[PDB]
Amino acid sequence: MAPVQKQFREFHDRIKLAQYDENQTLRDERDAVLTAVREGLKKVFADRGEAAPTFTPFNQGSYAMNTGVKPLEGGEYDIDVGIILNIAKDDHDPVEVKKWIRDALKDYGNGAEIRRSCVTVFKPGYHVDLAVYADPELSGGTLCIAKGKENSGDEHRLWQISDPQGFQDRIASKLSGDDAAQFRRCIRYLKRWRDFRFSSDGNAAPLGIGLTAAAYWWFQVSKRTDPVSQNVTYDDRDALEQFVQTMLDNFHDTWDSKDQRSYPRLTVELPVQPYNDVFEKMTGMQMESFKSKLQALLNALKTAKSRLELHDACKALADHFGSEFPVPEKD
Repeated sequence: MAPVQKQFREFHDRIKLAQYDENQTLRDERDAVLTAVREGLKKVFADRGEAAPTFTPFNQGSYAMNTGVKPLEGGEYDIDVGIILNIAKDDHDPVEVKKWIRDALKDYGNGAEIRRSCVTVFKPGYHVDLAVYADPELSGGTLCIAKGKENSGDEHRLWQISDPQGFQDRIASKLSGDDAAQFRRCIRYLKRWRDFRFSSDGNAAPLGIGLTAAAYWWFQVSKRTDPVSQNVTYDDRDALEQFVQTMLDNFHDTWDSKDQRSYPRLTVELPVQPYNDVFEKMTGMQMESFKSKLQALLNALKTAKSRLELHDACKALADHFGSEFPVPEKD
């Protein structure tokens, strides 16, 4: 294994967080929240003189896809779980259903809160986001998520077609074996870059699902196979360089009439329903800053390639990946 590749693999080992099926602690935190939901629904619906609805849970997010990273010091883990209630979407307002869930989790941890696409519970060190779905069998065979906040108007409270397991399947199935391993490593690298360089203004940070969808569209394996021995070596630095360049190539200067100027915009459609641009909520100014930081990262990947000393190559990378990127002592 080549030197800078060795450094990338060590970096990966430091940032990776084990997926649900390999992480008893995550499974326990998830299951504690789900048990609390069940008990709280018993109580909430007894107070209404009704039988509580049942739900089936399923894993979502980066810990379901084996792309999870550890948070930086002072950050929180983001546990994502979907719950499918045995209800018909046409019988209930979606924010009302989320209110059931929020009330059920009234006293669990540091309280609960209804967000646009989920109900969030808080615990020291992590939060659990519960995406709330209606039963497809009772709702016309489509899986719909409860969108809307308590303050949302009628047009913002909707049951939106969704496909989280299809997205998970697309990410799992794009590649296989060690190719898929490099794909997941590069997603993790960019998530740590995101956490390190978008910490001043978290609301301007690109969503992790947006980085993952971008990788789905544009990541390419970088490896070499020795023609005589068939030994295979991977080159994560080169894979990242090509991927970041392809992302940059897909920015488009977009005129904004209100501001009478252009902003660079990257559109990244989800590859499953509802096929939306994952970055659509980023402002033009946030996109300009995103592009500038991606460019600086690209320049660093290229500079790292041409350094004589491993120390200097790793320093150039740590300037963008943060202090857990290993930097060997200068001679």
